[PDB]
Amino acid sequence: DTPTACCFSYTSRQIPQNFIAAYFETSSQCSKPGVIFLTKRSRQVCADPSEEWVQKYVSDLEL
Amino acid sequence: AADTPTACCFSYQIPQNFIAAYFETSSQCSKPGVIFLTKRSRQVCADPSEEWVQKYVSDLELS
Repeated sequence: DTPTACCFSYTSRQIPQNFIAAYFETSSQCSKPGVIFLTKRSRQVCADPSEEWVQKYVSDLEL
Repeated sequence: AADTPTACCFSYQIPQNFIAAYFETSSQCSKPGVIFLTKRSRQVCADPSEEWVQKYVSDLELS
């Protein structure tokens, strides 16, 4: 029964895409929808999943 | 690091010898929470309502 990550604030500047290593979407248990980007420096950053660059970034990570 | 994900607990006694540190979960969350980080660096959700939890935090803080 470990913790579960969630978001409450979203970054507001598009992050240069090349800094970004991976992503995951936050569990639906969270009071809000969330995308957590993991930078290539093991930093974790919340982003607004309803935002365009955010889903662009997510899509590329896969395709 | 800004706008990081915040950890919430959605599920909830540990031998006191595995305890290495504790963390209270953000008020933004939906359930109150204490997270104990064990020496094996594994994270465990616990009820701040249970008495051993509050006892542990005291043992930690007061030492």
